[PDB]
Amino acid sequence: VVSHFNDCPDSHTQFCFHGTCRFLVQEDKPACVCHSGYVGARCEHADLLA
Repeated sequence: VVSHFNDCPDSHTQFCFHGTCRFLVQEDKPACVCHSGYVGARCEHADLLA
């Protein structure tokens, strides 16, 4: 934890689109900070009243 979670290389980690992901390597898992005013697991739905 923290160690191998880094800052996602955004080629594949398109698990999120507009999502500044932390690529949890020990889990092989992208998990995302959706950009300011977006929602979604894939951080693609602008949250209208965003």
